Amino acid sequence: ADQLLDGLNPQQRQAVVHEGSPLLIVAGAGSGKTAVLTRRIAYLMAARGVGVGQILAITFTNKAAAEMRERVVGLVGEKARYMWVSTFHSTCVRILRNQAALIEGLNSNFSIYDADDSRRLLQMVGRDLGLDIKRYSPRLLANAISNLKNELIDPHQALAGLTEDSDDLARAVASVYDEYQRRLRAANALDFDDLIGETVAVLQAFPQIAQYYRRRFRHVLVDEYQDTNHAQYVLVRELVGRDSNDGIPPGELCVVGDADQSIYAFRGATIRNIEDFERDYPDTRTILLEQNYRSTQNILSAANSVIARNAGRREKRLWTDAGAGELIVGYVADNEHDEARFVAEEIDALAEGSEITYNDVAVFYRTNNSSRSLEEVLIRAGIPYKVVGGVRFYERKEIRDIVAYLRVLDNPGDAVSLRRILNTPRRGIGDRAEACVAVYAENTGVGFGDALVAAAQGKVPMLNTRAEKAIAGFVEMFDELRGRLDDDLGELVEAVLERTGYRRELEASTDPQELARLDNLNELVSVAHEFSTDRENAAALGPDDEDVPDTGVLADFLERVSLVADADEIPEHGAGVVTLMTLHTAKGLEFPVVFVTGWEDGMFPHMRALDNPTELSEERRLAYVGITRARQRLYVSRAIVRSSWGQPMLNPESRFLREIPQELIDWRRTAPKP
DNA sequence: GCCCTGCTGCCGACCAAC
DNA sequence: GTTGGTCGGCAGCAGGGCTTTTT
Repeated sequence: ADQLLDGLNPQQRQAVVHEGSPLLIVAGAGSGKTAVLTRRIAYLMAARGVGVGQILAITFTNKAAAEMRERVVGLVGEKARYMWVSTFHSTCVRILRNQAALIEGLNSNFSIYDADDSRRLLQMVGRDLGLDIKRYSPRLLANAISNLKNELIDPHQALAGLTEDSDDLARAVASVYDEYQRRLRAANALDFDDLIGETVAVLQAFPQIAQYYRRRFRHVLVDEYQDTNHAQYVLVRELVGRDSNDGIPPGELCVVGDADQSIYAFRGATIRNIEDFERDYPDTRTILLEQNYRSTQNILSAANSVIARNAGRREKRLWTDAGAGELIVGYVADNEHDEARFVAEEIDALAEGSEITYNDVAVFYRTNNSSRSLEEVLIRAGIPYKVVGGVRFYERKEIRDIVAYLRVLDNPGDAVSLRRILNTPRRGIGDRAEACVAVYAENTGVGFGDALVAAAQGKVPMLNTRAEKAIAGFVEMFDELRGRLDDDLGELVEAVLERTGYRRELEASTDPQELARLDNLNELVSVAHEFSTDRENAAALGPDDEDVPDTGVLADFLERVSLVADADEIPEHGAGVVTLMTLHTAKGLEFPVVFVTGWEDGMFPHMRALDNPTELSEERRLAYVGITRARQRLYVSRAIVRSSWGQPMLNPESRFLREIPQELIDWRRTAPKP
């Protein structure tokens, strides 16, 4: 354990395993590993008898956590897996299950809004107040609402901003924020910003949770601190600065990243955070590290060119020992489809012999010409194609529907699924899920919310006093709710499938897109039971796996059944299939060898950022991060002609390219005739 | 090039009162 | 006996309508 603790750079030292001394990396390479990885972090975290209730890390989406798990189990052999790096929400929920209803009346079963719920939020904000679907863009309305939640401010301030701070922009943002805050109070819905705000509130107001979070978490893992929001920095300063004995500097420090890698400001990332870190963290030990031991000298030259080429870049110089290999080879093409053809042909000629087969080599694009091009040339090549956030996945329904039924199983507070179908002209159509959903008490003298909500043919005279619009509502979920409130999960789901006949409404009925839904709910039942292969979720994959059940608290079961988002299985060595994925799915993922089809002046410089100056700097730093997160062999290409849906747009080789020396941005070594 | 998507909508018992 | 409005579904039907990115 103590035989591999010196030799090279501090880069992966203050990233992986075992040493002392405080931490603030001014990012260099992160390449050298031999004893490097072995020599800072677990020892830093455990230096003061610091355990899981005393350790916390930062993840927005836990893909970065999974990647560091992989790195540690590979080059270290296990340490990270049992150690507490999952998310804020892990500890937040595990202690809010005990002390959540004590703050703002938000019971320990506080609900959480989601991405499809976010889209329906945009729609209902546009169509709820005196607004339209696009007058004030509800997308940016919710974005500013989240920004306000991070800043932890009431809508009243920006409402009074009329003639004080603004005239209609901030006033309207505060208006929609007030409407959504009333909705939150009526619904007890939370999100990441709401969770961190509740955590801060239960620190300040509630004593023992303060002594737990603020003082126990004197050791915290921080990676890529650039995106740390002000609420996030306030929380982390609470956990570290507000030690058990105040007046001393913040607890033992573990913060890494690169501040001028701000690429997600339009996602919500803060810009500098360095001097913001330093004054509330007097223990700030900046480590100006510039060595390198596995990345190449060509990557070094590109990094040192872009470290000063980017004006909004804290010029942290870097030096590399390894030779100048893998000049960044591009490929200029006069068509995106032809570009993808050439790139896939070269990939087939170079890799699919015995190595690099199916997963990692990917192209991140924002003009969807690469979408059709790459998949089409992969199928033409005969190799499969992988798409994670490409095309044909937004205007296609039934995924919102399946997650809607899952949420209804979790919480029957879904009414847009009922709004989808409309029962009676001007009586139970577009009104019975818009008016009475508010007041199931006095909309029309409603005695029971589901009373007149029953087909008059198959009527229930016992309860037909008054209901939604005193006519209708298509009783579809009340039977499921009363079934759920009565039986155990297995017979519940089976009864929803067959007794209520809804999965029989999917299987037997065929006129709508129903059989696909039958398959989807068969998959749902498989998920609720043991169906995954060679991998088990803790001691109980499905919610009913009582072979050795753990954590009878409903929180862990609910999260492990409700966080089914995406997956990937074919291993790293099998990277040949060009994955068609967006930058917002790979926010924390790196790949060894990549072809980038179409790096050109107008696309990777964001079309939005083509005219947006702050986002122009954001995407310049995005080019920076995409370049610097590679390891040995990163390559690009150019596609001059890009035919978008509206009108085709064209670019030459990008300004970010020519910023790097043209020899460094090659286009002739690893892109020859295939 | 579907596409949300409310409007049409047209039967089908309500429901009692006639 | 005696029946027509009005309480009730899931689906046709056109009807303008649409960046890329949309935390």
